[PDB]
Amino acid sequence: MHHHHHHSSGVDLGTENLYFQSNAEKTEQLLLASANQGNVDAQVLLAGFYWYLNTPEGYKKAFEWYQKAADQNNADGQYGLGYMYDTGTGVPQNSDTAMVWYKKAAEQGNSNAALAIGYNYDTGTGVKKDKTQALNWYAKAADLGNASAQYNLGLMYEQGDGVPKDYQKAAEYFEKAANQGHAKSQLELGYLYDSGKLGKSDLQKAAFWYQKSADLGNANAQFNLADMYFYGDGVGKSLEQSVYWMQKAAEQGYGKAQNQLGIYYRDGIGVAADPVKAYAWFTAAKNNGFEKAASNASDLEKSMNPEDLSKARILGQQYTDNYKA
Ligand code: NI
Ligand code: NI
Repeated sequence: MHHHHHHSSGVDLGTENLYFQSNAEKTEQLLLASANQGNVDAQVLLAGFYWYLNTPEGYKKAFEWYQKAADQNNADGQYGLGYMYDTGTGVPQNSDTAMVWYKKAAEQGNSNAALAIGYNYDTGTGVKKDKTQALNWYAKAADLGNASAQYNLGLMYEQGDGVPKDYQKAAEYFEKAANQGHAKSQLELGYLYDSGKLGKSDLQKAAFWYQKSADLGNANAQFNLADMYFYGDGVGKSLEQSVYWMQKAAEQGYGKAQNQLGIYYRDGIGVAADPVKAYAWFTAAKNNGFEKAASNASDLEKSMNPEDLSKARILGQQYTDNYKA
C-alpha cells in the first residue's frame, strides 16, 4: 500500500564484476602460508599486513609476528617490537622494553631504530632528556641514510638546540634529506637560501627547493613558491603561476593562503576580479583562524549587493568545508 517505494535503486543495485572483489583475503593466506613455515621475510611482511588493518585485533597479530621475526634475530622484527612497546600499540606501553629492542635493531644497522632512540633522548620520553645522546643517535641514523634523522639534525644546527647554531651545517643535513624527497627538508633548505643566512641570498635555489616541496604537496612551500612568482624572486614574475600555487595551498585549508587568494580575487591579481570568490576565500580564511581575513570580508560587504553577498556566504561555507589540512 506504500511498500512499492521499497524497490532497490542504482548504487545499491547492479550486476557485480571484478571491481567488487578484494585481494585482501588472498594476500593474507599467501603470507600466512609462508609465515607459518618459519620464513622470516614472510613473517615481517605479514606483520606489516596486519599492521595496516588499523584494528585492535590487527595490532595484536602484528605484534605476534614481529615477535616471531625478532626471535630469529631479524632487525625489522626487532624494530617493530620496539615501536609497539614504545607506543603501547598491540601491547602495554613500556619504554624500557622498547629501548632494548630498538638497540638490538640499530646495532644491526636499522636506521629507524637509531632514529627512534635519538628522538626519545631528544624529547626525554621514557628516558632523561639528553641532547648529546640525541645528537649521536640521530647522527648514526643519518649516516645510515635516514632522511628523517638528517632533517632533525638540520633543525638542531639551524636552531642551535644542543649544538652551536651553524646554518651551513644545517643546510648540508637538509640537502641530504631533500635529495631523498623529504618535502619538509626541501622547504627548510629553500628558506635558508631565501633568507641570506648562508652568506648571500640565493633566490634561484630558494625557488628551486620550494618548487620541489610544493610538488610533494607541502602547503607552506606552495604558498612560498606562489609568492616567489608574485615578486619574480628566482623565477620570472608570473601572476598566473602565483594564482596556480596559491590556489593549491588554499585548497589545503591554509588560512594564510586563503586570505592571500582572497586578495588576488578582490584586486584582480592573475585572475579577473571576482568579489564573490574573494569574499568566500576570506570567509574560509577567517573560519580557519586567520583573523585579518575577517575585516577583509567586512570591507567587501559594503560594495556587494544582497544576492552576491548571499552567494558569497554560501560559497565561503563550501570552501570552509571542502578544504582541509
Ligand atoms: Ni505498500
Ligand atoms: Ni506511493
